Amino acid sequence: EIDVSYVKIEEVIGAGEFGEVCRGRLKAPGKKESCVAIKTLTERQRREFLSEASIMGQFEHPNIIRLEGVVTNSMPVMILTEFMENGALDSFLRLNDGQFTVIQLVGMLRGIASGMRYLAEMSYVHRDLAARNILVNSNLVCKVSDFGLSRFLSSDPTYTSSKIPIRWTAPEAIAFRKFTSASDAWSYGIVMWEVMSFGERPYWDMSNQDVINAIEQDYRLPPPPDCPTSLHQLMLDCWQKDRNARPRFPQVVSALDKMIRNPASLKIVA
Repeated sequence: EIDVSYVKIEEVIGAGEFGEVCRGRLKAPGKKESCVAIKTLTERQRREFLSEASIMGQFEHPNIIRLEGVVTNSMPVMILTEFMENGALDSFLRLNDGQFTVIQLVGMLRGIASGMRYLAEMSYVHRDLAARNILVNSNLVCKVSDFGLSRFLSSDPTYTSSKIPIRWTAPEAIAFRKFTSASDAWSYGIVMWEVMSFGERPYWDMSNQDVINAIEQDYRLPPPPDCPTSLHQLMLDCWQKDRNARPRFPQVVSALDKMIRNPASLKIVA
């Protein structure tokens, strides 16, 4: 797809599954030089690495990381995507602790929910939705990234797994490997708490076993400081023990839109 002569690699920005993640340049003829993220690279791992580019290529949405192309016929094999100037959402919010308003954070979560509404519509289950896997650009637009664990799902559509993020995963997905859009809805609830608390670790320093024990006790994360009750209530809906009681991603987008429509409901805090 992309010839190496147009690619230039810069500093390492992250550590992927199959290798490094770098910042860089893409100067294709007939277009200006653009900022890109370069993902670099077992024979089965080559199929799994290129499968992520195969998935990304099928997507077209403002809240899903855009693929620029791939370096196929050359070495090293590289996947090129749009560059996200501010990187991971959790680390960005920890660094800018208390530097954004409620409506800005709601815009971020509304973006994530639209991207996730798109993924469910395309019959895909993410299974790795966390703030660290959400990327931020210069204009503060949030996009779903890392489709490595993403799987293609009539009746009750479930993906049953054989590397599970415990504190971001629904009970029935940990306990019975049952992955559905409802288990992604649970993950989104956690992302909402991570966003409203400016990158606080879900369940603090609690070990993974303490987290599994807390969820069985019916304990749910409290509203982060200055978090509107309506946003915490929406988190509690995502965290319903019964996967079927959780809201669907179009219902999540509409609940957030109602809060944007009436900014006085966000002023209500506990």
